[PDB]
Amino acid sequence: MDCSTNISPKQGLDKAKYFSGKWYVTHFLDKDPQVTDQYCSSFTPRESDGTVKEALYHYNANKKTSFYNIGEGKLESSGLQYTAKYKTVDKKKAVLKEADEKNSYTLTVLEADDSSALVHICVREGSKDLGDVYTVLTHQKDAEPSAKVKSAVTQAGLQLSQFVGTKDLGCQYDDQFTSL
Ligand code: HEM
Repeated sequence: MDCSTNISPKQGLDKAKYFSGKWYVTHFLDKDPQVTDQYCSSFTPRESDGTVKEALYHYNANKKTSFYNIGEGKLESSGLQYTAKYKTVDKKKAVLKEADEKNSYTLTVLEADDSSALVHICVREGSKDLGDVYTVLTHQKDAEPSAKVKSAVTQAGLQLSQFVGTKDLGCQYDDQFTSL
């Protein structure tokens, strides 16, 4: 499995629109058929002087379990795109594993407006691409994605109907974790 290659950030994006509020994933497209569990995700990205920090949450909708991470990376010279190393943490942000040199993710912002975003995430370990996920985001749980972001899906060469919608998954969020 190789992460999707036709990936670079949309030029002209206002970073203040992306690094704002919090995001909830309303739709995701995970390329790997062997990932049968479905997830919900929410995260709160912030940037200062080209360094991105973000508290990240996953909910496994089948097992009904949640896991927590803090990513830290540098903005690329290309725009709204960054490769993050990450801590693994508990719900209180106590560190279980510090960031390391072999585990990372690369997030690329493909569209972002006042209400909504389309981002791509490649999770890697060493020489290996572990996960490839496109996510449509909104600022509130089950809010409708913007027309501009729906266009961006099509612009990315994708079909929104092929994504998994998170509304029907029985998502549970931890809004205290993502606040900050
Ligand atoms: C609903 C959208 C998403 C789904 C379906 C999804 C799916 C997954 C799955 C299946 C795993 C592997 C879990 C395991 O077996 O340990 C995972 C891990 C991971 N995801 Fe996501 N993900 C989502 C959103 C995101 C977001 C938005 C980010 C970053 C902003 C992200 C970053 C990561 C990272 C860093 C890992 C590795 C965590 C670890 O190894 O402990 N994912 N994701």
